Amino acid sequence: ECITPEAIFIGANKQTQVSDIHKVKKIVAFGAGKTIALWDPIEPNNKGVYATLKGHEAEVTCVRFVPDSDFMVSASEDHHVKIWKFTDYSHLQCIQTIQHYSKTIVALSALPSLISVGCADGTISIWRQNIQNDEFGLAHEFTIKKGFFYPLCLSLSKVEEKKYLLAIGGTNVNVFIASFILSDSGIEKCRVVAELEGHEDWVKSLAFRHQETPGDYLLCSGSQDRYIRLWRIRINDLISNKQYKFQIDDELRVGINFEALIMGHDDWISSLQWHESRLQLLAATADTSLMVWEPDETSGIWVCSLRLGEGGFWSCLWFTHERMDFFLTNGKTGSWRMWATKDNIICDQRLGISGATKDVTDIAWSPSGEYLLATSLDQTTRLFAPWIYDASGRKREIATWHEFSRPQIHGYDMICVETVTDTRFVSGGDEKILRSFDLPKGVAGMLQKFVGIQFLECPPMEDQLQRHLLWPEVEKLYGHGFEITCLDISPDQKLIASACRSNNVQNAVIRIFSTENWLEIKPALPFHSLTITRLKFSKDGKFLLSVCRDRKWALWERNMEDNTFELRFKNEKPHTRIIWDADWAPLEFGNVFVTASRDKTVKVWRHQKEPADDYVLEASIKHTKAVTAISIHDSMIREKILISVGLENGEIYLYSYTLGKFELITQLNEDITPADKITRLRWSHLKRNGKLFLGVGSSDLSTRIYSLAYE
Repeated sequence: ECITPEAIFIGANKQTQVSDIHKVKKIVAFGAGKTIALWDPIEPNNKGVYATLKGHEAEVTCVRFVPDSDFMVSASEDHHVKIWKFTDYSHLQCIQTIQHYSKTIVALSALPSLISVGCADGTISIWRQNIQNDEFGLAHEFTIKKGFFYPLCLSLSKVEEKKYLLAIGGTNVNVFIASFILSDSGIEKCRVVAELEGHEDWVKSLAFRHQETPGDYLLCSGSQDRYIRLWRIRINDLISNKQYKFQIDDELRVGINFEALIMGHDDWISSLQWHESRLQLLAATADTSLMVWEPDETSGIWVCSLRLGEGGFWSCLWFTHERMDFFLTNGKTGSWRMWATKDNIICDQRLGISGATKDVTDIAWSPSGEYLLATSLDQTTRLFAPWIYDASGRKREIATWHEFSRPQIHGYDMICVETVTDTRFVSGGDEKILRSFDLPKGVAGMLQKFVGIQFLECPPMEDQLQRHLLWPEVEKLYGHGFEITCLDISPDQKLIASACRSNNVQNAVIRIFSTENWLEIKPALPFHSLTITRLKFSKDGKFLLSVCRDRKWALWERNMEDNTFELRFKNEKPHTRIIWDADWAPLEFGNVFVTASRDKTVKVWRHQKEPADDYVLEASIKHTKAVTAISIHDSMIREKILISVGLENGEIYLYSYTLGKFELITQLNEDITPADKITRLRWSHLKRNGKLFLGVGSSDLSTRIYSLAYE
C-alpha cells in the first residue's frame, strides 16, 4: 500500500569541495557516490540523510548552493555540471546538464546568477543564467598559461554591482586573482590582474569574506604547505611589505595586500569556511583537526580560539542556530562529525550521520529482525537499528535509524554476512577466512535501552563507532585457500553453509560447519560449477538451495540425524543467464523457492510428487534489466506472499504472488531507489508499528531501509 523511505546510510565522498549548507534552510548537501545526499542537521527527531539526488554517472566532486536563490550546482567525475532547482522546501530536481567539458570538474564557486567552473584540463569558465529562463549559458572561459596548470579551488566576490573578482588556486604556489565586468548577455574586461605570492606549495582552498565594512574585506587561502594566508582587499581607499594594485576599469581601483599567516603545523589545509557575520575562520586539516581562528580582542593578531577532534578531514561547514553555532566535517570513514557551542568557550558533540564509502556487498537482519548488518568494500561491517525509545523508556515520536555499532573496521574485501543468532554473526570474503563475532556487553545495553532489544543519552558518536563498539572475534574458520562467496544459517541456528568459489582448477564447494563445536562436517558438497551466487536453507531446514553463475540450481537434501547432505534435485537449464539470487517462501504457502537471474526473469519453483518428484516451473515474470536480488517476506500478507525484486540499475519492485499469478503492488518511485546495482534485498522478520521493513544494499554505497504499511 504505502511505502516510506525510512533511512538512508551513505558515506561522504573524500574531496574538499563536496559539501555545502543552505544559509536559510540549514540543509546540508554533500557528494555521496554518484548522488548528492541531503541531510537536515537539526531535524527534531535526528533524522539522518533523507534523500539522494541522482543523475550524475560518476563520483560527485563539488556541491555549492547558489546564494540567495533556489538553485544548486554540482560537479562529477563524469565531466558534467548539473543545475538543480528546489521543487518543494526540501527537494530539488535537475534542470540543466552542462556537457561542455572533457575532463573531471574540480572546483565550483557560485554567486546570484553566476557560476565559476574549474576543469581538470585547465579550463576556468564563468556561467551566468539567462534572465528569461533559468538556464545557465557560457559567458567566457580562459586558461592560466603556466604549463599544465589546472585549478583546485575557486571563489567569487561581488565588489560593486556588475563588477566581480575571481580567485583561482591550484597546481601553483601563487593565488591568481582575476577581474571581470557584467554586461548584456555575458561579460567583458575579464583578465588576470594579480598573482598573490607567498605560499610554497599548491593552493587547495580559497574563500572571500563579505563586506561587513563597505569596501574592506578579506580573502583566505589554504595550501599544501600547512599554512593559511589572509589577504586584505580594498577599493579606491587603499595605500618587505607589498600590495597588488589593479584597475577593474576606469572607475574601480582595487588594492590587495598580505595581512596574516596562520598555522603551518597540522598537515595540508583541507577546507576553509568564513562565518556570516562574525569575523572568524573555520579550518579543517589532513591530520583530523578542526580549528576556529579569530583576531584577538586586544592585540588584533589571529589566534586559535577553539580546537576540535584530534585520518583527516576533507570539508567543513558552519551554521548558527538558537544562539549557538555548529561545526561540521567529514572524515575518512565517510561519517559526518558535529559539535555545538554556547560560545567559543563550551561545546558538546551532537549526533551525526554515517555510511559506507565503497560498494555495499551484503546485508543480513538479526533473526528477531530488530537490527540490520551490512558489509562494504570500505572494510567495515555496520549495524543499523531504529531509535525507538529515549533514555526514560518513553517511545520517540519518530523512530529514526542510526548506526549503533561498527563490528568490523579492518575487513579485507568482505562480500557476505549472515546472522547466526541475535548476538552472534559470521562474515567472510576474499580473505579466504571466515570470521565470527559476538555482541559485546556495551553494545548490548545500548540496543536494549534505545532499540528495545531484550536479552547514554543518544546513539553512538563517530568516536565510539571507530574504536569502542567493535565486536570481539570469537572464531577463525579457514577455507584452506578458497575464496568465500556467500553463506546461510539453518533455521535451527545449528549449521553454517559456506559457498567457496572455484580457483579455475577445483570447482565450487559447499562447506558445512557446526555452530556448537565450530568443526567442519566433513562430507563436503562438490559441484560441476565455478561460482555459487547464493545458498538458502529451506524454511524447515530439510533442504539447501543452490544457484550458480553457470545458470543451474541444485537442491541438497539434509539428513536430520547425521547433518549430512545428498544431491536430490537439479536443473541444468532453468535460466538463460547467471542466477544472482534465490529465496524460499513461507511453508504455509507451500514447498516453493524463487530464483532471480541476469536473463531478466524471476521464476517460481514448486515441488510436486506427480510425475516426476521434482521442483517444476510454476510461473515467470520478465523485467527491463537484470534481476540481482530477491526477497520473500517471512510472514504472509493478504493471503499471498510478498516479493521484493532488485534490478541491476537500482530499480525495486514489490509484488504479491499467488499460485501462478504475479501482481504488481508498486514500483518504488525513481526518487527513493538506489542509483546502481542492488546487491541484496532482505525483508525483516519483525512487524512493527503496523509496518513491514525492507533492507537494501547497493553499489550506490548506501544501505537503505523502507517500510510498507499493511494493517
